[PDB]
Amino acid sequence: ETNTYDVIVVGSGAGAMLAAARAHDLGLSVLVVEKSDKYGGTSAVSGGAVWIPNNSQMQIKDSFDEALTYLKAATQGLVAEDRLLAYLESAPQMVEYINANMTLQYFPCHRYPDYYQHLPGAKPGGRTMEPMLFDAALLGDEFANLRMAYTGTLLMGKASMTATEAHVMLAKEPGWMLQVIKSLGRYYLDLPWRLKSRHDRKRGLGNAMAAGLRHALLERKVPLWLNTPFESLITEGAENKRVTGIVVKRNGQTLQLTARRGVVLGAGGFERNQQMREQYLPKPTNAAWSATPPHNTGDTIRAAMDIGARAELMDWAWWVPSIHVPGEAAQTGLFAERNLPGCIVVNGKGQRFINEASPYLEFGAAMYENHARSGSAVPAWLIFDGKFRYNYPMGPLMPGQIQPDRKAWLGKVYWRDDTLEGLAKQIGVDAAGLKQSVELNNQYAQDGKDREFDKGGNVFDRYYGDYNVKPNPCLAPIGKPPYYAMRVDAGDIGTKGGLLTDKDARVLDESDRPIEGLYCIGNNSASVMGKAYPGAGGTLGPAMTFGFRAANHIAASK
Ligand SMILES: Cc1cc2nc3c(=O)[nH]c(=O)nc-3n(C[C@H](O)[C@H](O)[C@H](O)COP(=O)(O)OP(=O)(O)OC[C@H]3O[C@@H](n4cnc5c(N)ncnc54)[C@H](O)[C@@H]3O)c2cc1C
Ligand SMILES: C[C@]12C=CC(=O)C=C1CC[C@@H]1[C@@H]2CC[C@]2(C)C(=O)CC[C@@H]12
Ligand code: NA
Repeated sequence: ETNTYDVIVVGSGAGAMLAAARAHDLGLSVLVVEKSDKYGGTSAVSGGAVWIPNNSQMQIKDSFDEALTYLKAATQGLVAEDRLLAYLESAPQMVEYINANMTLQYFPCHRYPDYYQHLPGAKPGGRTMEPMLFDAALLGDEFANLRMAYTGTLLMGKASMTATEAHVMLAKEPGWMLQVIKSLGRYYLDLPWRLKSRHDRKRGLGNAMAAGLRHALLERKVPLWLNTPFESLITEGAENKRVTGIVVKRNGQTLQLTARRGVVLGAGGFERNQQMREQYLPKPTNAAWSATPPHNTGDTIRAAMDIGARAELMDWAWWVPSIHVPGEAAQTGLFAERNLPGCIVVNGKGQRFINEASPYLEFGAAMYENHARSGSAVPAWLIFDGKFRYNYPMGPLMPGQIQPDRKAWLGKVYWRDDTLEGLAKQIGVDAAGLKQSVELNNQYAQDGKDREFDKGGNVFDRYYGDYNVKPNPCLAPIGKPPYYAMRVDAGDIGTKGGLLTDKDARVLDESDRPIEGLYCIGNNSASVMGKAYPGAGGTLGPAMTFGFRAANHIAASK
């Protein structure tokens, strides 16, 4: 009895907690189990963005058929069409469900373009959605167990912002000053709270998402067991195995839990399991290069494959160029700052090989593609001058105008030299190649055309360029000492492949037969996006949308 529920959800990422709230609202008894001491997983440390074509809040026109054209073009037949149809059907319904039934609120990023402007059915903004700032005081004592935002996602490492509120500051648009004042203002004047916590009471981005979903579970009294890792599946049947529960380790020993209706695997990927990386991912591969929290070690993937579940796309990760920070367990991803004018990426021959403004997935893939030719692109090198340094952030580096060079970071987070030849030698890059790449950059910046990789050639690239810089907001000269290098690792925000599912998130065996009772969502599952990333929110949109469809399918089963 007391270890029996209709639905057991493994993991407390956004997909898992959404599925839990939805299953509850459809009249099912739910338990959530979380491996770690914190709820929210990678979701909590993310931008919290979801990619929702044809959402109700768009300021421009969109349609199911345009969104399907775009997804068919982006996924290149790797994904069952009925899963693409199901995503486009349910993604808007999942966000309307959040907005009508939770304190958490999503709204569109109106100016945030889809990542593939060259594909048919692309939109110039509005499909990407993000959370309103969320009031952590509504969590009471459960605030203590939230996986906390990386301090880089906060203003002066203190004040929570939305991507909308932020973007103004990174692009250097007019009014950014009042925003800084409004944000840090709110924080310091938050007095009853300032006295019990140095954390902003207001959470943004993935922290708003994870706080808001935790709050939804609290209102519904859905139990969430922390420090309670999944270990294995319970099955019945001689001929076709059905999943009837799980074994967890709870208060330090094994406990058998029964799921009458279904088990939802939302435990994330295997990015933190070096053996699984070496088994499946391209070499060289290193878990240390990941931007994720510590735990996604493929625990549910192994257990499901043990009972006949099929896996796909296991050779793909959600790549991001990433930066080692001393003392920090995760590397910092470079999501936006590469689009800024005056920085170039080179291999060990000092040659460019990628549009520096490339979406991060394609950037990672291009590092592996050039590494196979050159032998020196994983890691690769980011180069910029003292004007870039003064003006712009770059992962853990804040603009030099507000933060001077840290001695403890020299040769660890950045290399610095009075000359380009001097810098090249410190980082093992061909000086003549790097000089050639800088000379070409300076020519490109003059007439605003990158003749090799077309940096700034579309509205996605220019979104994170500098508004003030013309003709191309992504291109500026490199010529004012000192010169800086940063080591760009082939990082990730999770693995992309996983258990094969159908349109209702049911796990499929090697014969495409559903494993009765077993669902799988998020990076635990093979990506509905194939080898692509359609726009900001292309991992969390799918996690939450298939979580919604899983709960719906379980309830519709009676
Ligand atoms: C800085 C950053 C920004 C990002 N921004 C975005 C963005 O805005 N939008 C977007 O779409 N993607 C974004 N991503 C990627 C995104 O965060 C992930 O792809 C997504 O969170 C994966 O969700 P998930 O639910 O599969 O896993 P997670 O969110 O990581 O949740 C999995 C949970 O399962 C738990 N777990 C693991 N093993 C077990 C076990 N054995 N038993 C029980 N629990 C277990 C984990 O501890 C964890 O809490 C970002 C990533 C980072 C690092
Ligand atoms: C690019 C990104 C990541 C993956 C994804 O798919 C969706 C987003 C959108 C929000 C940004 C986030 C990364 C972190 C950013 C740059 C911030 O610190 C402020 C806005 C965030
Ligand atoms: Na934390």
